[PDB]
Amino acid sequence: TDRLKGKVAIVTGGTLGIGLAIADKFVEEGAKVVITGRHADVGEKAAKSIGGTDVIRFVQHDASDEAGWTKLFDTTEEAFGPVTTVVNNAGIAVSKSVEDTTTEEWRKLLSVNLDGVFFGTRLGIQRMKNKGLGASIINMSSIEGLVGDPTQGAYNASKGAVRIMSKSAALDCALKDYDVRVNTVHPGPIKTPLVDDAEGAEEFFSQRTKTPMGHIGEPNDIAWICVYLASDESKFATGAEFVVDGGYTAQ
Amino acid sequence: DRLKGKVAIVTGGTLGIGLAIADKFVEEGAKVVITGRHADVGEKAAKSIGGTDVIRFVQHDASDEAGWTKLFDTTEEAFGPVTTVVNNAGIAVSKSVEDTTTEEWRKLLSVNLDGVFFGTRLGIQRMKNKGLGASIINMSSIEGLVGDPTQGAYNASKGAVRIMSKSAALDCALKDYDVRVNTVHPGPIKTPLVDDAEGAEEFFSQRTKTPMGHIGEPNDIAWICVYLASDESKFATGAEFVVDGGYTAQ
Amino acid sequence: TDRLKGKVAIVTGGTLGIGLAIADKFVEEGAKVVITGRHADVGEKAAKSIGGTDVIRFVQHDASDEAGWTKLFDTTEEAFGPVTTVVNNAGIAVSKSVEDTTTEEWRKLLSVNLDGVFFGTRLGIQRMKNKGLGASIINMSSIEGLVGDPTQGAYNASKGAVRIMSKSAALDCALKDYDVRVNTVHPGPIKTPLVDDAEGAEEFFSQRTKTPMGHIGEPNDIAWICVYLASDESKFATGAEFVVDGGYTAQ
Amino acid sequence: GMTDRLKGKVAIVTGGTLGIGLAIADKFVEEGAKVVITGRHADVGEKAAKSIGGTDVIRFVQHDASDEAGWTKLFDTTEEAFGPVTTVVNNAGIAVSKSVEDTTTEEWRKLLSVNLDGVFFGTRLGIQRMKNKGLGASIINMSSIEGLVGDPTQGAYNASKGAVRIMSKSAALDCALKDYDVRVNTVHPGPIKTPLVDDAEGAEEFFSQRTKTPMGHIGEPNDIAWICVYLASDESKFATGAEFVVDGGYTAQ
Ligand SMILES: NC(=O)c1ccc[n+]([C@@H]2O[C@H](COP(=O)([O-])OP(=O)(O)OC[C@H]3O[C@@H](n4cnc5c(N)ncnc54)[C@H](OP(=O)(O)O)[C@@H]3O)[C@@H](O)[C@H]2O)c1
Ligand SMILES: NC(=O)c1ccc[n+]([C@@H]2O[C@H](COP(=O)([O-])OP(=O)(O)OC[C@H]3O[C@@H](n4cnc5c(N)ncnc54)[C@H](OP(=O)(O)O)[C@@H]3O)[C@@H](O)[C@H]2O)c1
Ligand SMILES: NC(=O)c1ccc[n+]([C@@H]2O[C@H](COP(=O)([O-])OP(=O)(O)OC[C@H]3O[C@@H](n4cnc5c(N)ncnc54)[C@H](OP(=O)(O)O)[C@@H]3O)[C@@H](O)[C@H]2O)c1
Ligand SMILES: NC(=O)c1ccc[n+]([C@@H]2O[C@H](COP(=O)([O-])OP(=O)(O)OC[C@H]3O[C@@H](n4cnc5c(N)ncnc54)[C@H](OP(=O)(O)O)[C@@H]3O)[C@@H](O)[C@H]2O)c1
Ligand SMILES: [Mg+2]
Ligand SMILES: [Mg+2]
Repeated sequence: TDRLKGKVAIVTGGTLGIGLAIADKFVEEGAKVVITGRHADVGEKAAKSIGGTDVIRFVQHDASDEAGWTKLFDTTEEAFGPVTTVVNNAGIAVSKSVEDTTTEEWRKLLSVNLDGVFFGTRLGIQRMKNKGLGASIINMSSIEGLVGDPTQGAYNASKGAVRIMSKSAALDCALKDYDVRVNTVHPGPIKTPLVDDAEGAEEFFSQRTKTPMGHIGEPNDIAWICVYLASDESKFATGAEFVVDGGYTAQ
Repeated sequence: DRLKGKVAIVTGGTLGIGLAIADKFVEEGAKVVITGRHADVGEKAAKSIGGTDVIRFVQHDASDEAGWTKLFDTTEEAFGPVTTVVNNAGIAVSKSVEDTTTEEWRKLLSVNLDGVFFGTRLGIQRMKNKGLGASIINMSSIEGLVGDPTQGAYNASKGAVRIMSKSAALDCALKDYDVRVNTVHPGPIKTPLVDDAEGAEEFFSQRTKTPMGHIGEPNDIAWICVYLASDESKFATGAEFVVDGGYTAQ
Repeated sequence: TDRLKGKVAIVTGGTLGIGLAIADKFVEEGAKVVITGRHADVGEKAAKSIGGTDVIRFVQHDASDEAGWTKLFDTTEEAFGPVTTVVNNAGIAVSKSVEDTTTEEWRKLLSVNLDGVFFGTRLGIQRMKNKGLGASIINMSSIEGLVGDPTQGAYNASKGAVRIMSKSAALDCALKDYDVRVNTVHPGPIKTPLVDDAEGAEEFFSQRTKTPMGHIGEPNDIAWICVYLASDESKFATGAEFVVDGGYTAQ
Repeated sequence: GMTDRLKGKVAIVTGGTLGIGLAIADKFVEEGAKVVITGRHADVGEKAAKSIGGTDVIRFVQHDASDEAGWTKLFDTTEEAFGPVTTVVNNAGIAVSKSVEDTTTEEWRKLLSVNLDGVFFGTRLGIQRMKNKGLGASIINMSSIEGLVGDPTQGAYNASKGAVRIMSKSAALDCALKDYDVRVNTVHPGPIKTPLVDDAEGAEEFFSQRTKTPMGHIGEPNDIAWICVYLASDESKFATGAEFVVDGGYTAQ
């Protein structure tokens, strides 16, 4: 009945919001999980809120830190065995149009939202290919990887990059019989610290012209689609886009 | 227990993909009515999954508009109010657009398009505003996303199902109907549809078609339908769920 | 330079709106054109509003009438020579949700919007293949073949069918070296009698939350993308979706 | 038609000295535009410009699209030659034949500096310089079929072209909502016979397979030039935020 029995997952940015719920439901379904974040304070309380060191641990790591990724995999391996699942969830937002984006804002967002996903995906492939683990890489895009937003230009670029880079990775792993799948998840608006800290964002995005359901989602909405994609239930799904958005992109 | 309390109709549930959707729906607590055109096959399919306390066969052609109300009525009497409709019944025709006879055109669309419309329309009418966490799952295909030179009418039917389903999803969402509508897009799946087409599995296992080098199995489509039928997916509507071994990613 | 020199086009529903502008710009660029429509009064006016019978003629033909398609082609070939271009433009709308759509309404719309495009595409391929014509079939879909509309359920079905069926036809023609291309055009809202007759449609579609440009298009907006698709300029374009919609589907 | 379709337009075409960009510049001049082409190598660029016309209609400017400060000089130079810029074709791009697994971090950053940062610099500057001027301005960003589907041996390239695809929609929406009179669209060529393809041994043969390109051959630069003329002209005044795919059927299957 444990849908993730034997799986061991790295969830970047798993200390708040969507990443927190992903790790929560991963542990509930039998996986061992390492959550990462930049603030060690909020991190280990997040992990303790889910369970003990036998099922979940916290490793301080900036997803843009290339070298840290090797240590992150090493640490997770020593803790729970070989890594089977990578959720590249860490990401940041910038409320600027393309016109108004400074080059510093552009580079900073892309180093987390794109370079970090690249680092996790590249290393994930190298470290789990050809081990018969039913391995799965889950890259967090967004509906902003599918449609534009006039005030999120850099974010749009990063999530569109993640969308298609993930298909390249999925195809290579499939053609080479690596036993690694790569898919992208595309949440619509979700009630998280990111949305909560943007004044009026939930009210704006609950407009029926934005989200037809008339409300935004909860972090568990994204957690459950990630459980499906991490499990061997989805052993035929690779290179695909999984959209959980209240109908946002359907109009 | 992921479908606790759900009551599902699965059209074309006696073979292939539909049979596996029924199997896993029962396994997760749903009560299920499967349909098909042949009573022999249907009764054997239903008892192969469980007793009449959890699964039953109803003879119904999905293109039979009048039978759709009877089918809901029969399911409601057995199991209570329907919460879940899987419009899975469909047929194929191996013909290019150029070579498609109008008889073949009309016949395939009457099942693959008209039947999905009948089930979706009736499902909205019978499930809205009842707090059932209702979910309509419309079986499209990768052939609703990309073309196939020798499947012209099938392509037409599956593209229609893809976009019509978004219309329904939006209307239900904007009206607070408590009904979600999504489409599932399988790649090649080992089923009687594929088994009885000589050479098909060998053809579609080519890496230029399916990058995984093999075709899927009916349970690959059952598990995404379980997700879509369950309250776990309460924020998913109007979306396309593609399970295809990488077919459309290249 | 006539960008459609020597072309011979059938434009269904070419007496009003988008079809009328398509025929107008086709003859301006050197094509000979036959436009069809059901009302002979409007249709005769439209032809001579554009040119003489040496460049354009009107044929009364219902696009849903399968037998008339053979005589429409026959009549066009006898008038101007072998057809090189079919734009399947005739179409109707029904303002009903899926839930509210009667089977009568469903069947009427699809008979024109889908069956008619099928009849013209199937016969277009048969009559134009293997003739060195640089043949081009332009099937009029819509943004409603890309996104849903809660109050145009049958219309959504018809335009999604046109979108993907055309890909099948394009692939078959290209793999068999037929020298026929097949593409779909997806207008956003366009000021036409179809839109004018629906009360409030222009105002609804001009909202920025619908069309970001804040206004709807004009028939010439679709005529010019069709000239591109009918001309040999587009000899490498097949199986593709050409979206002219004021940004409607980009958000 | 009887009129120059780009009469009065002033276009910057990055990477306009070879291949697709060279053909865009050539057909732009044919349709009445004044054009500045860029590239990193002045030997190629000066010959490319003269191969199309005199300095009254086309000029070369040496500029690496990844060089942000040079973008300002490039617009200044173009304005001084021809007046206000109306059309920006972000075409400069490079390829790297590596899977995601096999991509070195320096390969990643180098390709994205050109294919992504350069398109961002040109789009941002283009909006700033062309907005609110009544020019019928148009920004054409060169994506690829590889911004629509994956390629197992072009991981960084895929990332860059997916980014260009969606970043362009953001810009199109902002320009439209603000009445800037600037449209932004992406072009998605399939395989095209260019020096880029010519220098990758076996690439044309591979992409000519029917399982890749259903027409059984790859395109030619003029195929992309003509859709760019359409997008640059006022003919396309209602087209923004959209993807224009000219690929021989590659993505239709
Ligand atoms: N919420 C939405 O509406 C929504 C919609 C679509 C997509 N998404 C995507 O979903 C993902 C999660 O978003 P969220 O809304 O849950 O964000 P959130 O509530 O702000 O949480 C982000 C998490 O990522 C961590 N993080 C941020 N930068 C990091 C870095 N450089 N290295 C490592 N960890 C980092 C944060 O921890 P520290 O602050 O301690 O680093 C935090 O745990 C993001 O990729 C976002 O783009 C969100
Ligand atoms: N297999 C694939 O590779 C694949 C891929 C993508 C999508 N799909 C789609 O998935 C669905 C299931 O396909 P499958 O491969 O499982 O097909 P299958 O093995 O041929 O099974 C078809 C099922 O539908 C029933 N059926 C056929 N016509 C019907 C009608 N008019 N009314 C009611 N029931 C009918 C059949 O029972 P009776 O014959 O007794 O009626 C049978 O139970 C179809 O919509 C198909 O288009 C399949
Ligand atoms: N206008 C828009 O906003 C818009 C947007 C996206 C797509 N479209 C599509 O563009 C196409 C043209 O639309 P429009 O707005 O130009 O329409 P319109 O103004 O209503 O004109 C439609 C034309 O088609 C003819 N027609 C209608 N039914 C026909 C039939 N069964 N057989 C032959 N001809 C027929 C009409 O003449 P008779 O009445 O005399 O037959 C008329 O000439 C349609 O496919 C529509 O779905 C329109
Ligand atoms: N060929 C295809 O099949 C194909 C398909 C889809 C998309 N594309 C895209 O189309 C665009 C043009 O490709 P192509 O095949 O024509 O390439 P190409 O034959 O290699 O020509 C590239 C042009 O860009 C210039 N260039 C390269 N790097 C540059 C930089 N950093 N700054 C400024 N200019 C630079 C080159 O000149 P210098 O080297 O002298 O700078 C040359 O003028 C690229 O974005 C490519 O990704 C091509
Ligand atoms: Mg939208
Ligand atoms: Mg493909």
